[PDB]
Amino acid sequence: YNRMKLMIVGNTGSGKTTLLQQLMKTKKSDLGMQSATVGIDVKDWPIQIRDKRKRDLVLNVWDFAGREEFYSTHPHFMTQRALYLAVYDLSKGQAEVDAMKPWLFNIKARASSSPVILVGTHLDVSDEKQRKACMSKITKELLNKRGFPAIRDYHFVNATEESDALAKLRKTIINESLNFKIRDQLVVGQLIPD
Ligand SMILES: Nc1nc2c(ncn2[C@@H]2O[C@H](COP(=O)(O)OP(=O)(O)O)[C@@H](O)[C@H]2O)c(=O)[nH]1
Repeated sequence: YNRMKLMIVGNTGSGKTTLLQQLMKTKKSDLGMQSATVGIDVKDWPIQIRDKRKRDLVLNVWDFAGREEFYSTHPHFMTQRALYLAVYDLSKGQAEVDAMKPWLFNIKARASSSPVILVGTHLDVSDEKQRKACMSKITKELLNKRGFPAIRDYHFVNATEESDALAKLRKTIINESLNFKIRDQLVVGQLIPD
């Protein structure tokens, strides 16, 4: 079972599908313009982990928008068994990123031991000063008294076309999805009889 279980903290307009279509990418005259909504779904995406076996690990993340539509049930999907992704753009990185605190705390309430990584999508939405304005605020409020740890990492991406920033996104995923284990867990990709 070479699959990682995950959940997203973000909302419509951040750009998660924008990133994904250039990760979990297809052919010509298929993928197009992006939109957003709220409901419950999930997406399966391979991670290029090893130089001799790149195709061996896959992410499976639950997709929903950070609205009361999911938030009211969100506390019941919480577990150390899930890894978390956070997706905001580079304007939101300063202005709205903050929106996930009530979600992060539901995660915390069960386990804050599992990592969360924040990606700043739509890098080009903001200028260098604003991008730094986001970064320089986010990375200062990360750790606290009540048990919420600092984010494990962060990355900024231009997501609408083929992109090296997505390659960097992937590199980040490769490391965290490889380095993180829940106790000395059997690697999920092992002979585990369901
Ligand atoms: N052109 C452009 N659109 C973006 C970008 N990032 C975010 N958006 C928009 O944000 C929306 C995607 O929202 P999403 O994060 O996937 O929310 P979800 O429906 O809850 O998963 C789409 O309308 C995208 O066009 C970007 O890189 N540039």
